[PDB]
Amino acid sequence: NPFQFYLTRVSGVKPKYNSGALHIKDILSPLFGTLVSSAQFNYCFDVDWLVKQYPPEFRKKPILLVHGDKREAKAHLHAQAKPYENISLCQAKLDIAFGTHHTKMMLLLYEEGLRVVIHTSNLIHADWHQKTQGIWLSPLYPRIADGTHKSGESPTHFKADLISYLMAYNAPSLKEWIDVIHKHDLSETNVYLIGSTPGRFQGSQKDNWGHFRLKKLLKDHASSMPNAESWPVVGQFSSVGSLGADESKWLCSEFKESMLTLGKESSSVPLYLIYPSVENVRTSLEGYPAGGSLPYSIQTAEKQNWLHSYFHKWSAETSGRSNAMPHIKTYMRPSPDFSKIAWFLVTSANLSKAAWGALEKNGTQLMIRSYELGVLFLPSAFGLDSFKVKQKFFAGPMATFPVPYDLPPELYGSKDRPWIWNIPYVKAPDTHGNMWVP
Ligand SMILES: O=C(O)c1cnc2ccccc2c1O
Repeated sequence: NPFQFYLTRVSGVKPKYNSGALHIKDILSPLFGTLVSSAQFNYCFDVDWLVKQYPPEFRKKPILLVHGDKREAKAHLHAQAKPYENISLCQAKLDIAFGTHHTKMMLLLYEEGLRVVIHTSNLIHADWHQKTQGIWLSPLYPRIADGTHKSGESPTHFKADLISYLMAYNAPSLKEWIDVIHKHDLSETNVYLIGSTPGRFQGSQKDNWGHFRLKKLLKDHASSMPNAESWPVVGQFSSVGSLGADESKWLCSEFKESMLTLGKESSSVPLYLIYPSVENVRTSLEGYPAGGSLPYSIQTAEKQNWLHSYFHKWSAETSGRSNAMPHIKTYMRPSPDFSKIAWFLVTSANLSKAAWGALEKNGTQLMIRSYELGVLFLPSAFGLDSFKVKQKFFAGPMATFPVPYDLPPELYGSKDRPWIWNIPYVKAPDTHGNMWVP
């Protein structure tokens, strides 16, 4: 496959559903390269667990943890890492309230080159155990010979765009990694980088991040087809922010408008949102504790009951993962019969203004609170007009894209409710025999 899109291993499915999945131990294995140094961008860390995932012979190589924690949380993280002399930390600045550092990325510097991994999992045991998570693996990028002058750039501008993303941190430990990236040839990259960084962007910077970045890429590198208004938009996520009192405030005005862009020319497009129901969580491999990682609060939800009429159940028979709750986030544009897609995005970004940005100042400024990162698969980047949807995720056709959940998505039933993490569920017990009492 050209796509290099993987799911994480799930404990408890049959081996045919883990063949071609990756555990973190597989990613860090010496088979992938001889590690010299690594950077782990993430949100939540279990440092003891993390060091155990590196091969024994690599466990004292330098590791940089890039995080967003402040005050006592920051103290706790430093305390976790102090036993390990080879671990340094970088606190990403979060100068806008209610922002977080959500980006999940590994930079892996080898003897043989450089690899970039953009994924959706926290660096804790439970995120790699029984959840549906996504991984994009870069090629092995070779070093550019000392004295050679070449750009090392791809047709998707990935090298410049990744450096731009790192420059936004304004951090000395990441200037070191920027210089590493400058020294390597990333020209084989066939995905586009879509990042969010905190700030207020106007003018020439408006298109750099968030949903305006997506819109710009779709305008420039995708084509509109006849009956484009019939091609749905699908969003699939593990948390929802406060989106406003009705759909016109943000979801179906600026967000959907960005996601329905195709081509350069100037809505009733169906919008499917996939988010686990209470019954999805109850009957999951983890049971109700899976809801610990689906943090939709009742305070937020009761302000926007209009939203839930868009919600569809989690179902993933195609990858044997209907009972492995999603922490992956994906967005895509299928054809009306769900047999093709015009593009696919895997990202850390949930369905929130904090992650995707919200227009301010009379439409002239895009304000983003958080760090997020994902990669966009466009048919043009692969010499194609569209992607065929792979019928079984782990089956085997070569330019068919592996969509990890079932299509068409299934609407909530009248008795279903969206998983809301801070109210009790005591009517029916979960797969481990327990109720949920927050
Ligand atoms: O990975 C993330 O982006 C993230 C961020 N905040 C979270 C808050 C509660 C539970 C899970 C969370 C999570 O999984």
